[PDB]
Amino acid sequence: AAIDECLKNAKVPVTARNSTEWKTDASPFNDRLPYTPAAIAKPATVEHIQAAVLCAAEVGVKANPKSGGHSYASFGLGGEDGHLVVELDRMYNVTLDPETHIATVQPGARLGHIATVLYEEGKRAFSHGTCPGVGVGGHSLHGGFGFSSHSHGLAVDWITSADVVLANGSLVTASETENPDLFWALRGAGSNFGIVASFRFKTFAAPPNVTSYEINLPWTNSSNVVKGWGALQEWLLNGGMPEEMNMRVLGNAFQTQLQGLYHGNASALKTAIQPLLALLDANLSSVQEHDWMEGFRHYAYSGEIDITDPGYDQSETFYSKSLVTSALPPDVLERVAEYWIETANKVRRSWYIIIDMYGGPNSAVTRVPPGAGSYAFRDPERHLFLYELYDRSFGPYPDDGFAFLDGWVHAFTGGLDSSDWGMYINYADPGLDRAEAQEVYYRQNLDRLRRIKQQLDPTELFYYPQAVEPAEV
Ligand SMILES: *Cc1cc2c(nc3c(=O)[nH]c(=O)nc-3n2C[C@H](O)[C@H](O)[C@H](O)COP(=O)(O)OP(=O)(O)OC[C@H]2O[C@@H](n3cnc4c(N)ncnc43)[C@H](O)[C@@H]2O)c(*)c1C
Ligand SMILES: *[C@@H]1O[C@H](CO)[C@@H](O[C@@H]2O[C@H](CO)[C@@H](O)[C@H](O)[C@H]2NC(C)=O)[C@H](O)[C@H]1NC(C)=O
Ligand SMILES: *[C@@H]1O[C@H](CO)[C@@H](O[C@@H]2O[C@H](CO)[C@@H](O)[C@H](O)[C@H]2NC(C)=O)[C@H](O)[C@H]1NC(C)=O
Ligand SMILES: O[C@@H]1[C@@H](O)[C@H](O[C@@H]2CO[C@@H](O)[C@H](O)[C@H]2O)OC[C@H]1O
Ligand SMILES: O[C@@H]1[C@@H](O)[C@H](O[C@@H]2CO[C@@H](O)[C@H](O)[C@H]2O)OC[C@H]1O
Ligand SMILES: O[C@@H]1[C@@H](O)[C@H](O[C@@H]2CO[C@@H](O)[C@H](O)[C@H]2O)OC[C@H]1O
Ligand SMILES: O[C@@H]1[C@@H](O)[C@H](O[C@@H]2CO[C@@H](O)[C@H](O)[C@H]2O)OC[C@H]1O
Ligand SMILES: *[C@@H]1O[C@H](CO)[C@@H](O)[C@H](O)[C@H]1NC(C)=O
Ligand SMILES: *[C@@H]1O[C@H](CO)[C@@H](O)[C@H](O)[C@H]1NC(C)=O
Ligand SMILES: *[C@@H]1O[C@H](CO)[C@@H](O)[C@H](O)[C@H]1NC(C)=O
Repeated sequence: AAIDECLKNAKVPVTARNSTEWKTDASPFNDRLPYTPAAIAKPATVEHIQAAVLCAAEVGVKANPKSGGHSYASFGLGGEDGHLVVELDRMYNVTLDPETHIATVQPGARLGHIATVLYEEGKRAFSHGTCPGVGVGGHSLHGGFGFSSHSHGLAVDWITSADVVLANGSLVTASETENPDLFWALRGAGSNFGIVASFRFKTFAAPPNVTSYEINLPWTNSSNVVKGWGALQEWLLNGGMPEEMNMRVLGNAFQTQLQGLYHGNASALKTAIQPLLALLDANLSSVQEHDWMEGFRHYAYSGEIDITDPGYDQSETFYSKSLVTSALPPDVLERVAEYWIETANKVRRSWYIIIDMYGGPNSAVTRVPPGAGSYAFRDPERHLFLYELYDRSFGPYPDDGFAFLDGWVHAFTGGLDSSDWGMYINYADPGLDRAEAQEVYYRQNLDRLRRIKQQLDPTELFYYPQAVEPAEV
């Protein structure tokens, strides 16, 4: 087709439809949501990215970058058939400057590869998610929360500059001192404004020891969930969680526990966690001290860490939702608990819920000021918890299945004003319509996002079904 001929004349490397690599390059992370691209460009340099983008514009097709391919809605594939996919995973180099400790990171580098290189070359790190296969591109441009985030913030907070290919093929560098509107827009909503062709990340010195630990929670009936969560949120909101502690609740039908990573040794952790243990009447278990990389591996849930192979093919079949909330009133705690116990525990599919200890007085995430970036959830009281709800099938996903997580999310949102909750596009939920998605993902920052969108991509070349809409002028 025309897109194929344009890419060829422009000397852009591609994955041919009839090749062996098509299957790998086109395949989603979420097997529930395959899409068939118009074509797959396979850039080795920013020049190829520019030329691919220009081809999409000249020919009249939409284009989307795919970095790690982990979008829960397959938005890296375009979220529908027939987009040019700019597959970035042949571009994964990570360079660490010994002087400034700034990392130059190509946009197809996956988190495990990044973590490995930064640690091996200078014992450095930045704050990012668990999950070695996740691409830096989607992850860092929309937030990025992991077991260093209470201590050090979101992945997006470590970006110091980015080189961007715009919808008309122009190159720009965005930073605090250059294209500041674009830099603001990238840092929360970056899928909408161009293809980032190179990132520069600041780093921190990796702690020599981290300590993983667990606290089992007796959340086997509704009253125990309510009292336990009510205590936990009061503890967090009143500054109980020290900077060095990073923690979440992981629940499934068969066990509920706090899981943590403490940036320090085991004796220091025991001292730091004692107040919470006394409040919950609970005990520590599985206390394990690690070096920095073993700490990462511990929560990776993956055999491979330093992943760079273009053959990468990890995939699951699922539906997922997210939330960001304040502390929850007990009426909401009761509804959420009843749903958990009476409904979720009886669902005959693998599911889990993660409640990250996200905000409160000591969180680095919510110390970032309200105007710093488009990422919407920075209030240390109002943005207290971040949630992942995940519903996974081993066969085909049942078409009536969506009601399960939908009902659970309703148990929260029915009792919270829209100023006290949002959603998180790193757990992209294609059940939301486009208007709803923009509002819940970006909240108070949507209007300015829409204005920048009209300025930078008025034709919506980077369209996907939950993309920011350009403002009308
Ligand atoms: C599969 C998976 C996802 C995880 C895991 N663990 C996480 C964690 O511990 N914390 C988190 O905050 N998130 C976790 N996630 C979710 C991922 O963070 C999100 O799913 C990321 O958005 C995935 O990023 P990536 O792998 O790059 O996904 P893509 O599908 O390629 O892209 C998503 C989105 O971003 C746009 N995009 C990619 N690359 C670019 C560039 N270079 N420029 C602009 N826009 C870009 C895509 O077009 C698409 O819209 C653990 C697991 C197992
Ligand atoms: C990423 O880094 C490596 C260097 O480690 C680059 O490797 C060079 O690749 C070119 C061909 O592209 C060869 O001529 C050189 O011999 C390679 N050098 C080494 C040391 O192997 C690679 O090109 C870079 N990749 C990207 C996508 O930029
Ligand atoms: C490519 O798009 C960019 C961004 O929209 C254009 O740059 C803008 O041009 C307008 C009009 O001249 C200026 O007022 C803006 O300040 C520019 N923005 C930036 C970020 O520099 C650019 O003109 C476009 N190029 C072409 C050929 O269409
Ligand atoms: O087997 C499950 C893991 O696959 C799951 O992995 C989670 C993926 O989403 C990320 O945001 C989480 O950090 C990560 O733990 O963890 C739970 C486990 O049951
Ligand atoms: O910051 C808050 C602390 O003040 C609180 O500490 C407890 C206060 O009550 C006393 O009985 C206990 O000795 C002490 O641990 O813990 C919660 C935290 O958010
Ligand atoms: O394409 C999928 C949609 O069909 C799905 O829509 C949901 C179906 O079940 C209804 O009860 C829900 O209200 C509705 O949102 O959402 C997921 C998407 O991938
Ligand atoms: O005005 C914009 C429309 O042009 C855009 O239409 C999309 C174009 O790509 C097609 O594959 C989609 O199906 C179609 O919806 O929709 C968004 C709107 O802002
Ligand atoms: C603490 O860190 C060092 C390297 O920083 C590591 O080799 C050692 O095994 C760690 N200690 C424990 C108890 O795991
Ligand atoms: C919930 O379970 C606990 C045991 O952990 C029990 O003491 C309590 O009475 C139970 N409450 C109800 C209402 O079933
Ligand atoms: C644990 O950490 C503290 C500082 O937080 C340090 O003084 C102490 O020596 C450490 N313990 C061990 C066994 O290294």
